Amino acid sequence: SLSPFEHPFLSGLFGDSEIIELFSAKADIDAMIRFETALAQAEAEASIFADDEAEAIVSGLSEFAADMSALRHGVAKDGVVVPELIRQMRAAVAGQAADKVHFGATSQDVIDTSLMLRLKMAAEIIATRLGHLIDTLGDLASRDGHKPLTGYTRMQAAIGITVADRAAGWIAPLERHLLRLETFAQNGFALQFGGAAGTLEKLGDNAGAVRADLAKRLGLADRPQWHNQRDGIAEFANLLSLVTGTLGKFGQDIALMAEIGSEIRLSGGGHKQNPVNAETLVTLARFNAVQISALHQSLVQEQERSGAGWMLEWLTLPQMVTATGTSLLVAERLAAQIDRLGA
Amino acid sequence: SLSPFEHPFLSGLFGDSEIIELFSAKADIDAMIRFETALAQAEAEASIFADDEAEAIVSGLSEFAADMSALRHGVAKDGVVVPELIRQMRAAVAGQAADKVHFGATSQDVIDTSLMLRLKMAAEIIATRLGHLIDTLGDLASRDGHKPLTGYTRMQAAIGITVADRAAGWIAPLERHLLRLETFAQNGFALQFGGAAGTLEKLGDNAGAVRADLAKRLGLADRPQWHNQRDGIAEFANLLSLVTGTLGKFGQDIALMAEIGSEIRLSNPVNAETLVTLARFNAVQISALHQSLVQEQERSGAGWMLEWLTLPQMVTATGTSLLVAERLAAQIDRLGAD
Amino acid sequence: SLSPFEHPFLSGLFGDSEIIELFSAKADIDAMIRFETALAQAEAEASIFADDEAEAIVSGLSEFAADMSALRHGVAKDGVVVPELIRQMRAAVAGQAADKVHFGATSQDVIDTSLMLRLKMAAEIIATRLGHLIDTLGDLASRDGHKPLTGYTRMQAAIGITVADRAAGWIAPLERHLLRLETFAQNGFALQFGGAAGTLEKLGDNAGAVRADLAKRLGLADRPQWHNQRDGIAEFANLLSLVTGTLGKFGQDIALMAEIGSEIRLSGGGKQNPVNAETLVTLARFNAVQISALHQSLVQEQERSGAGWMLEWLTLPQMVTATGTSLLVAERLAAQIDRLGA
Amino acid sequence: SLSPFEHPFLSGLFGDSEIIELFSAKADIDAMIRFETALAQAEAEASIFADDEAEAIVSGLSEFAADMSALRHGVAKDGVVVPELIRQMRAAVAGQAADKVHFGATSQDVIDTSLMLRLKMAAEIIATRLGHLIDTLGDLASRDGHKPLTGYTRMQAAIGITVADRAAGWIAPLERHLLRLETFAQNGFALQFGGAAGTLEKLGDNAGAVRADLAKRLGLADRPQWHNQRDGIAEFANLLSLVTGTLGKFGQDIALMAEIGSEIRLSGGNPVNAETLVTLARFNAVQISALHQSLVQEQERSGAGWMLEWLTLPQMVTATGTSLLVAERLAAQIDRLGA
Ligand SMILES: [Cl-]
Ligand SMILES: [Cl-]
Ligand SMILES: [Cl-]
Repeated sequence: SLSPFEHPFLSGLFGDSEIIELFSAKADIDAMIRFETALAQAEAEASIFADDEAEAIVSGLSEFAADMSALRHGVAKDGVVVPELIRQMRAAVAGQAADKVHFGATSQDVIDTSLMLRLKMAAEIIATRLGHLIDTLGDLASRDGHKPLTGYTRMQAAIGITVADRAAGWIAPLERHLLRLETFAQNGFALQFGGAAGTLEKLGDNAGAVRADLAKRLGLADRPQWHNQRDGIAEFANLLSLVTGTLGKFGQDIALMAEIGSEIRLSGGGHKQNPVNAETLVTLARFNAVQISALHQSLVQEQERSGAGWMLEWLTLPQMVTATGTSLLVAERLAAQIDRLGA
Repeated sequence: SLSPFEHPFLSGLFGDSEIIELFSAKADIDAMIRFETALAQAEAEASIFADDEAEAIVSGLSEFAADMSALRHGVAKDGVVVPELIRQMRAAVAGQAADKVHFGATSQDVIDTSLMLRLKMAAEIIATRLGHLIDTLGDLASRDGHKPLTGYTRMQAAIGITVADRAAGWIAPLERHLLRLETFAQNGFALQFGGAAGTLEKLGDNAGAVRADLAKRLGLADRPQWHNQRDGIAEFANLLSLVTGTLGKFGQDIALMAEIGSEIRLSNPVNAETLVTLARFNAVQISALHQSLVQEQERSGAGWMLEWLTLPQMVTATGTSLLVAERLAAQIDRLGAD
Repeated sequence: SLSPFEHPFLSGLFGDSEIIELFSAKADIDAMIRFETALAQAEAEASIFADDEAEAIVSGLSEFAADMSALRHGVAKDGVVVPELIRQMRAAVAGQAADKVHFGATSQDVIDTSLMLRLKMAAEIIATRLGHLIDTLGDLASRDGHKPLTGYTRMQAAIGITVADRAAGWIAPLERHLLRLETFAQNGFALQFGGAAGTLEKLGDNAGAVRADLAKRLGLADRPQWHNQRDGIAEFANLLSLVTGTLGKFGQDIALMAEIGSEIRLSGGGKQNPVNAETLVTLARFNAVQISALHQSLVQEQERSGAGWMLEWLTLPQMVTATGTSLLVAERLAAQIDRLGA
Repeated sequence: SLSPFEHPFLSGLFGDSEIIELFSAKADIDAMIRFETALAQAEAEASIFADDEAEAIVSGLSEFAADMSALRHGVAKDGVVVPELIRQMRAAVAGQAADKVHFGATSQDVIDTSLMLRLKMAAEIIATRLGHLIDTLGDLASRDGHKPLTGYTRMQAAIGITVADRAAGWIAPLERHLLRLETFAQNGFALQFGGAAGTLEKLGDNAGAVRADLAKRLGLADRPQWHNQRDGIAEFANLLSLVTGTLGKFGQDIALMAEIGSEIRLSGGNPVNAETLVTLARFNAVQISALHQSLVQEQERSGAGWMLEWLTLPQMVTATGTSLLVAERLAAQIDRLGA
């Protein structure tokens, strides 16, 4: 496979099944079933059609099963999944409430909302891991903290510090990242619902009521459509890379200390002690410091909708969040190997 | 010169002398003067030395202009300005208070504080012009926004919208970036005060007091030393690219509108293209301040210096873009069909 | 899945199973086996051990089946496939010939050489499609080259041009890229044979002779080891982004021509979105981001750097894949263009 | 100033006045003058107009000085220097021969040609220096390359290698870049001459011959216009970065041998140069992406793509100039390698 993150043997190191299944094709589809189920619900709520009309759709989709073979033909002809998906969803709905699934929505609405739902789940996992790592890193500090360390400034031997002083550089920003993450989790995971041209034209002055209700049913923030406004994505991608950068600084520190060898002991048995995990921390930092540029180039999205900037997001964002989760997984592993800090 | 922002003729497009003066040698020097004046006052307040010793530093460095040749030759000897700067700074203070300048401080303290101080002025200017352009664009939205527009999704003509619909996409994210900038400027501009190896080993228990009071006097946040913690710099740089990126979308919309040419009137759209340019510039440059997150040990020259090479041009590109978008808005005689 | 190239549905636009198969574990292992077979042959040729011992290493590996699950645990602990891979390869060899596999070689030697063998097969596929695309675009440029276009400069109408005039900007850079690819293929796909810390300390004075034999046997180039020297990788990745940039320039032109919609006729019934056209711009921008990672990994410190080296693992296959997809997508695009010009 | 390469104090570390001089406004205006001079001559020679007219243009421009203030104003008005420049250049020329200056040519023709003119001189200084450094690192190696080193693989102590071993990862990639720059310098620096939309439509049938002669006088390659074909720039940008990236590897190693401090010795008055090389390497590795994002230049001219090269490329060549200067300072400090 292309990415080490999913590779049959390289995921020995780079793996993260938990994060990666959020970006599985079944996970994506299931959120698009949840979008189309809630949209009918919200429209019945806001008097666009009746309730036994919405129930007809809701239990049609109940258990819907996608034909992955025809969906792939769907992105062949269309560039996009949703025409084919909707086409099958309608065939899954008895009567002529079938005509009314997807009403008022566009392909970007459902795709980006799906993305948002799963980014939300992904950030929860990341936060929990971040909290747990801060604690792990704190446990090291409370064990070895008063022990002396030789300072190193601009690649030279500096005056003596302590273990807790150097470890303040590992823990303190991770703590700030956890704060940034939880601030973002309030507003950031948003309903995408703009319709064909971003004006919700199939709903008139009922657009507001539908958007609010559909957002509530999906556990997502209500803000008006953001088809070309990719700031939120970019901002998110920045904290994903913020996390990898700090962890990479910690990895580089651990590797350096191992090469000098006098003030760290690593473990594995009860022996080569290659700081592979430490090195992999640097690699993941550098990867995400590259990928963040994709997400920023993708702020320039012309007109009402832009495939060129939107697809660059598809190419790159999932690997950024996976870089972040794997860096958390790898750092937690490196810390378990650190048996002594200090002289 | 290498950069079109500062270039003797290319500045007619890319210039922004107001944001650039903030990165001059003189504005850096003056901010470093404000660091050591105030550091002396903070330590006098703390009771480390006396009080006429601080008063000597404060007024000794009141008329201070530095020999730049020697400064350059000092970074040519050291890699870093401050050991020579401090030498001249010491020669202007009479008596034993000359010994006390820079006490407890390192080079990274004075360099990073100076930067934060000038970045804060930079961010105010930026915040103002951003607030202004929201009003300028909002004006065009209420002047012209009743008018029909051919909508365009994925490079094909779609259903009709109005000017007010498309204007929303330019305005709304800018009001988000004002909000993001105002959130950041509460305490994103920090004092750097760590000492040689980030432990303020010269101050003892008094480290706490001095650091709070030195931050107080400079209008900077009191966050514990962040020599190898550059998370906030990267966050700040992200904001800088957020604005350029939104204005780049706006430049792109105006360029496409000019090319089709039946739903805009402009008084050829050089300004619109430059918005796309500056957007992609900063979108590249954001990478540099993320590769500089990996700052090894207690001080990395490698990571730190990459910030000297990239950060000003991020801020200037945001400044300039804010200037250029305003010139573009003034060019717009009409949005919408006839 | 994570990349759209490999994704269960999105592959229907971003997919390229032919190029991607060259990055699958099965094809990677098969290159590694190939390296280890030829290594054994080359040492016994310079007479480091016996021939029917090397011949035991040949035929032992001929039926070899990897424990995929144990290979995984192998990089979990070691960080690299090879110590375990070699351990499974010794299980595949009967007799004291099993002591002689991977003699003189290091972990990076097998990995980098395995990549080089595979990059060679990708580049021959890329170069093949490139030449055919130039030929297809050349047929667009002959059908409609006489018809006039409105010139556009700096997002404004300029003077009249012809279709041939604007087609030259799609075709001429591709012909130059084809030439760049053929040139690179002569030396650029090297052997990696350095040993534990680059100097082939096991081999002694048989160093150069064995490396030459190993290079000839595997159809790669006889250069000294380049554990910490990644300039050829960077130079190749630049080529990958050069192709995508130009095809991006192509796809953007077609996208505008479709928006204005008077000087083009696109076909099928796929509305009528220029999806393939936009995709071309996307892939161009992708590789244009990625190329910087390959450049960040030029700084590989000391005798071997895990940090620099693993960054290449993360990013490089997606560069070759994007370039390969770009050629497919451009080919599909041009097959939808029925008329350029008024 | 915005960049440390030009900075009143920081250029004590990052300065290259000799590379930076090629990017000055004066040295640019000089190049563009040469373009219009050579254009008029090439047009007289291809019989587009008469000798007497071409000579009036030559002698007008021979004592021509530019109004910088009005040029500044001119790009504020037009987005580009040339219209004002050409307007100023017509005033230098007497008679109706003034109408002929700039004939057939467009703003990008004179701008990109000028870039190409100065980049060729950048690349000659860079090649020369690169050859000289290759020598210094070789003098360094054969002085000390019998002395053993502790090898280091993936940040752990490995077996014994010698000083010459490690130095091959320094010298052998720089020798390949010298060859790459040599190769590029043959037909890599190209005359840009296409006209309003790239079709040289003013020149009719004489286009090839005007262009060939225009290219010959300016010492640049004759090739068809590349107003939207920026792969020559991209390739040159790759070369720049390749150089700084190898020098970055060199610096990183030197700093690690400095930190360990047992298998090196530095005459100092430590490893600032060593870290600077790493800085310039990760800088160029950043910038290379802009030049690659600039490959997408739409239609017959794209201001947005084109002006990204304006922002980034002068600093890439300067970083490559400075990295070379900086490695040469560092190499002059190393008195011993090995135990
Ligand atoms: Cl220091
Ligand atoms: Cl901070
Ligand atoms: Cl190893």
